Formats: sequence, structure tokens, C-alpha cells
Amino acid sequence: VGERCCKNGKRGCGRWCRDHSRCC
Repeated sequence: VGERCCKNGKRGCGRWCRDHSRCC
């Protein structure tokens, strides 16, 4: 999972993206 981060950029930044998304 993690697509929600790149799809939101700064809106996706958060511990979730930090651990589930290499995009923030």
C-alpha cells in the first residue's frame, strides 16, 4: 500500500506514508 501518498504528495505525507510509501 502507499499509492494514497504519491497521489496526494504533501497531502499523503504522514507516518502511514513514511512507513507504507517511499514518496514523502
